[PDB]
Amino acid sequence: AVASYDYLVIGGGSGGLASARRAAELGARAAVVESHKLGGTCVNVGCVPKKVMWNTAVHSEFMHDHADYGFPSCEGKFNWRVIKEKRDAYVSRLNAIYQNNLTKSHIEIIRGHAAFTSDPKPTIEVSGKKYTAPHILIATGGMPSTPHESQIPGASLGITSDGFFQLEELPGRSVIVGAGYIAVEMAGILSALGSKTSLMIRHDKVLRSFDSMISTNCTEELENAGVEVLKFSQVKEVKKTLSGLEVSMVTAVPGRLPVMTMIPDVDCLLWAIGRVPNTKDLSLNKLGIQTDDKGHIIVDEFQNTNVKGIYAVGDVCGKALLTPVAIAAGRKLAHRLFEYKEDSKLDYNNIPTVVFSHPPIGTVGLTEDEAIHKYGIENVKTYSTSFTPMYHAVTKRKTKCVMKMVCANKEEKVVGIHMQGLGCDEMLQGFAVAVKMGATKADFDNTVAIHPTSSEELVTLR
Amino acid sequence: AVASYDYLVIGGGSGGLASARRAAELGARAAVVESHKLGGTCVNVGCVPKKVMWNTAVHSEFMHDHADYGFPSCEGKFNWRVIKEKRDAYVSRLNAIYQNNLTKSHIEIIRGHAAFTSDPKPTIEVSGKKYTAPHILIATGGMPSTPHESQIPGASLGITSDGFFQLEELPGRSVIVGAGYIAVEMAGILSALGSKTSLMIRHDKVLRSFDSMISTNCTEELENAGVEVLKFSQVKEVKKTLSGLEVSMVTAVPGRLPVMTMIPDVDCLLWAIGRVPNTKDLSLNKLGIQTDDKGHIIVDEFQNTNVKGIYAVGDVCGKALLTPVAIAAGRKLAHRLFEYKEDSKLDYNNIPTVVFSHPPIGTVGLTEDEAIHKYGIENVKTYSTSFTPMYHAVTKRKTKCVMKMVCANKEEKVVGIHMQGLGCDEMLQGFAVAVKMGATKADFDNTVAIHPTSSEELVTLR
Ligand SMILES: Cc1cc2nc3c(=O)[nH]c(=O)nc-3n(C[C@H](O)[C@H](O)[C@H](O)COP(=O)(O)OP(=O)(O)OC[C@H]3O[C@@H](n4cnc5c(N)ncnc54)[C@H](O)[C@@H]3O)c2cc1C
Ligand SMILES: Cc1cc2nc3c(=O)[nH]c(=O)nc-3n(C[C@H](O)[C@H](O)[C@H](O)COP(=O)(O)OP(=O)(O)OC[C@H]3O[C@@H](n4cnc5c(N)ncnc54)[C@H](O)[C@@H]3O)c2cc1C
Repeated sequence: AVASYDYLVIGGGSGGLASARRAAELGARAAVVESHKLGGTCVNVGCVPKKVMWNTAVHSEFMHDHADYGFPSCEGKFNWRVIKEKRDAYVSRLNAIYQNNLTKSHIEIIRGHAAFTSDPKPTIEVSGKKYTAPHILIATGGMPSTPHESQIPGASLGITSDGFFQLEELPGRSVIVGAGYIAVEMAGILSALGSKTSLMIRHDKVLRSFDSMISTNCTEELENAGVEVLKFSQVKEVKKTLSGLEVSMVTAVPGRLPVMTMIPDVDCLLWAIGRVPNTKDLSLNKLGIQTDDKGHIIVDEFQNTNVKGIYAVGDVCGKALLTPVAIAAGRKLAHRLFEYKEDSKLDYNNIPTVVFSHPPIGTVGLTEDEAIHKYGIENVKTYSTSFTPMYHAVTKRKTKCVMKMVCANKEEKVVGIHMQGLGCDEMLQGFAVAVKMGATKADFDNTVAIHPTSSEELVTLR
Repeated sequence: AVASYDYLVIGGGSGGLASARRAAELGARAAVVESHKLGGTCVNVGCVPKKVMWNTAVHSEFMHDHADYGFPSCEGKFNWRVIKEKRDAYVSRLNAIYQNNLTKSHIEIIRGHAAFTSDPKPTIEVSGKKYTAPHILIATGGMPSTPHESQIPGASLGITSDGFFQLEELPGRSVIVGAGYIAVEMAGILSALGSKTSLMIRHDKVLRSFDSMISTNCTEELENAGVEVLKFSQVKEVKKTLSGLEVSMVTAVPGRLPVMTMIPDVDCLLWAIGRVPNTKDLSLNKLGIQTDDKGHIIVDEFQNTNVKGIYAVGDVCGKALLTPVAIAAGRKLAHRLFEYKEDSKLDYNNIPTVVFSHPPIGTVGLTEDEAIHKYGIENVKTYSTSFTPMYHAVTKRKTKCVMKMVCANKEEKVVGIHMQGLGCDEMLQGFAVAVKMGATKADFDNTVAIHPTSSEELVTLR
């Protein structure tokens, strides 16, 4: 037998939950399939527990300042287990909330692993039972990438961000491999909490896809905080030693000769080199659903797959791997399908990003280089500043704030904002609304400053 | 003899410095008169040292959380003198910078107290020497209000915010009188740093000119933090006692009878009841320059006084008593006068405000009640939320975040944003740019969220 629904959602993570909830508001008869824990990567091994750990790291960094601010010196060893237990409890509270959200919406929860069948009419099977709908959303997310043994023997001795959230103790010595935001965030947390930490990157700077100013500044701030940034460096092999691991590294700096270095006594080797979509076991071939060579589901601007009645959103499609993106694309899809809003879709331009470095980074819109390519060098003007936030007026430890505004054409439309500094995590959202509305430099000029803040600097550039 | 300039600025504070600097860029032959310290109230006894003290208070509040975040308990007595010395040094560094800014701009600094003369041609005298210009800006600011002895005998035994910045030790027991932002900020700082603190207010809540949600929430947060809010209470008399002061208070709660209470053993009684403009000794009458009954200089929308060639900006005019307002009005005036931009003026609508409470408050635009009066009840819709920031997921101490969006007309133009919560100090600026541009609820709807932040809540209201 086959049970029929209006909407079947494969994956109860960010995008799948949001899409199902909105569809149900519109009257859809919906079900969500989930093999593991509701909330997906973000709630269980992603955004949420990362932010708890970031808050813990931030707290610790600020307490280096406690004597400078007039208090007796707060000399203590962090106890990883204290926070791990509390973090885990918060994730459990959230799992229970998301289950209840589906129940309140009368969305059926199908527990298990879905795969498509060969029925010409798109149908899935879960635990030997079949389900069909005229609309099936694939929202299965991804997973961390790990090197192949054939390429890096011993790579399996490292962990990923998934394993980071299983750690029960602070590693004494950590080596994080990668240069993107996950690598940066993990390295910064581990180092702030007291691990002797290295960050191994293929080139000279982290975050090379971000604006050059952010890439530069973030690299400098990492080093100033005590993270050893191992530049032009790659892992060749990993071996188990009596103490932890030995990492064999090759370093090849331009203008120098290549050199092999052993890194001994590593407790935590964390691969943060990419994400792979969760599609291998879906039986996509049974319906001819199109993927790229990496396994991402191919979609159009409306989240359609190449197969009528089948859609995909979120990390499984490989574009803008963020929770709010999955959510927004999933909601827009629900209005298209169940409110018949044929133009309902997510605009993937001007999505804002925060990176929870120390201090945090915020960005929205085009890098200076992207703007130059799009508009022409003669038609781009940038404004920027660098300062030490007044928080540090009384401290011996310092962090900087850098800000860049990228403007296009005669009217100086603000096409990008890029910053790193205290408060930038909470500062960005409102500026992203302005950018999405097409604000010009004059619109920023026209807004009275709030003093004393860091944020006022973005409305007083000249 | 009389020396002639294009522009004479009386007062080297926020507005006067900014206006003189901009005028000099345009070629004006300018001079600034300053009787005390460059930077005025903000730098010396206002925004800047207040923010240092707020950062000190904030630090302390967060350290109540140190054990909850996995560290050994940071049990220490604050040392007021440590931070006072550092605060003072920062103010001195800023005094030196503002002096140098005038020197680099070739703006003459005239040290002393200016007053107008009776010369039909507007002229000032400073230390027996006369100066004239076709354009004279009055930017003399204000000072704290104190009660008259005839009304409150012993009032002179209290201090004001000026005296707060002279304190060399933490008062054991503090009573702050007032209900506006200065009173709120002082009470919150003193209490966070360990003073046994009361805040005495005439009605039931603080910040009654702010949106009702902020007034309510701010009052509750003060009480939850240990500030004793003495409602419907006024000082009748103050007397010196062997220990500190005794404050005689009358309390008259609606529905109850009036009662007299003595508050003994008060170390610091701080009057934060208002500001008075600094005009008494200017000899305004010699030129017939118009003032209100409180001594504020009357101006039009272009900062003109009633006398040709004489202008006023900033706190001396009694409207929107903020540093960025003085600065912006002063710059706009310089472009009007010296760039001949006849429409150059400051729009006093949609000026954003932060109050450095615990947690901070941000507001821009109309309160819900203001919007209802302007647009009609049928044409206003509000959206709001309340939550506990995830920072507190792991702590026993709690603070809330409240947010309100006030929308007008069919298009739901965003005419007000009001919030209190962690991060709100740095969150507001960008939203103020959006409001100034006429953002609608759809424009907020259209902006992808940044997760996990508090700020995302303002773009996900429903
Ligand atoms: C370490 C880390 C930090 C991050 N930090 C942030 C951040 O701060 N902000 C941000 O916006 N994003 C962040 N992200 C990214 C964010 O987690 C993802 O973009 C988001 O979770 C993607 O949502 P999704 O719905 O595509 O997939 P997911 O949330 O991954 O959900 C997919 C779900 O599908 C289920 N599933 C898979 N296959 C099947 C199947 N066949 N049958 C049944 N169920 C199945 C899975 O168990 C899972 O629950 C972070 C990610 C990581 C790893
Ligand atoms: C405790 C406190 C906290 C504050 N916090 C903030 C905040 O966080 N943010 C914010 O935006 N605003 C804040 N303010 C308000 C801000 O300080 C004022 O709005 C701002 O300083 C007004 O600038 P102004 O140019 O009008 O006057 P002022 O900056 O006061 O400058 C006037 C100057 O004129 C000089 N002077 C006066 N008469 C004469 C004369 N006849 N001859 C020569 N010189 C003379 C004075 O010595 C002074 O230097 C705060 C104020 C206080 C008191």
